[PDB]
Amino acid sequence: MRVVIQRVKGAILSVRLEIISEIKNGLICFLGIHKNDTWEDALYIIRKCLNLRLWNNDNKTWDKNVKDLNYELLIVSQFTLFGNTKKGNKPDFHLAKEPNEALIFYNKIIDEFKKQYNDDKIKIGKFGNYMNIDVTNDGPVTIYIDTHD
Amino acid sequence: MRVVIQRVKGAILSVREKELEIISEIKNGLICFLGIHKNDTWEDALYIIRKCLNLRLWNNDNKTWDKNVKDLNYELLIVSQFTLFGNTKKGNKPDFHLAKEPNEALIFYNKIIDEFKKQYNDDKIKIGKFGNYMNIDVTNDGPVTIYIDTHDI
Repeated sequence: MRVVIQRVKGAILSVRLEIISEIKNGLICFLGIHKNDTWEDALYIIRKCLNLRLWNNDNKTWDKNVKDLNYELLIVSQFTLFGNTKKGNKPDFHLAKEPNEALIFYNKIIDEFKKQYNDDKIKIGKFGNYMNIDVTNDGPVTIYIDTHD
Repeated sequence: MRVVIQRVKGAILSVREKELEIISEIKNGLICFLGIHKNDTWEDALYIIRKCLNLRLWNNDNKTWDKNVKDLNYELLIVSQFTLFGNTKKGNKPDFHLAKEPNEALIFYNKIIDEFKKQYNDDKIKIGKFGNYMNIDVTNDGPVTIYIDTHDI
């Protein structure tokens, strides 16, 4: 899996526009699922989203994680991350896991986010639908992880 | 050189005695979080500018992934993000050692912002305060996120 993590003072997620998700402080995570991802790839991403110290605490920097501060996470499935753009200007999403197997895997990723942190702290979107997300980028702080490293 | 490109309806950048001021605003376009590696050559910058300016990340009436930023007459907001070279292999605390030392990073970033203006419309590129802490409200349009590391290419 690939993931883009941004630190936010809040995010509102709307669909065709109907609001359907909100978070106050915390993390928006754009999670791409690769065609050959093992439940291991999931784990590494979950375990990194939840434990990464991305907030300052008094006079320390990079000290506190999203759990520590009782913050929330908005998880959005983002296949366009496997958009190879190395050859020509038309992104090529061949590496990206197919929408159906994707949805089931992504769901298991949400279950686990809940098991590890908290049922009420994991917010999602509507998988495979056009979404509008207002994101209050705090910093901003963007973290990239490709779990093939 | 690394960039995260998220497609947007608009984005409003603000800096910080106490609370915020909007210094940058774009409507329909791209926001580009641009991290600069310590060993980045100008050719790494060129690929970044090119792809940002040329990738077809917009559907076009009946056709998908077809129109780029300039075709639609759109804007860019170019924000330096060293955190992109945050190394999260080690532990839970990220070390950015691979990022470019902020004094020369700033030199490079402006050269880039020029080249951005040069290679498109110069009045179509907005930025943020290099050094500083920022607040960016972003209407993500999809969302559509695109990652590029020039060191792959």
